[PDB]
Amino acid sequence: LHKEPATLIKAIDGDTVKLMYKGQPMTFRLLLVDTPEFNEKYGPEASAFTKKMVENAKKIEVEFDKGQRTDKYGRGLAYIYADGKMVNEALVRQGLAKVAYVYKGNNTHEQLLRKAEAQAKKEKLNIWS
Ligand SMILES: Cc1cn([C@H]2C[C@H](OP(=O)(O)O)[C@@H](COP(=O)(O)O)O2)c(=O)[nH]c1=O
Ligand SMILES: [Ca+2]
Repeated sequence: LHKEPATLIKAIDGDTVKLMYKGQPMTFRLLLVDTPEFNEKYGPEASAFTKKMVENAKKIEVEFDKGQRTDKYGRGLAYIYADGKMVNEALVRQGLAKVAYVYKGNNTHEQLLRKAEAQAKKEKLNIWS
């Protein structure tokens, strides 16, 4: 996989963020994770976490996987990085996302994220508390 440049437009929630990519505004849905909705428990925490990460980053990068790049809602599907650190993995490691939505064609970092989830779960973090 390869990392591509993008710029933050707006934080949205734990697992969606609005970026400018190849010069076009686009909502991105984070691959392989599921954060609680803002109205659910840990939803506010997940939004705050992703917000700080993308807002504090001097460099945002988008990394598509091998399958479809857009979902049925028009959202881009990618791994998102903030100064080199993967937001998707970071949310899981903190127990603010579950590994989820593992689809056949777009699963490259699956075992990486499950390792992070095992450690968050081991540590009883947030969702796992
Ligand atoms: C993460 C991801 C979600 N989706 C779709 C599946 C779900 O369909 P449904 O809307 O029919 O539930 C929806 C869940 O995303 P959200 O968790 O943002 O709601 O987005 C994909 O198709 N591919 C993906 O890689
Ligand atoms: Ca969600």
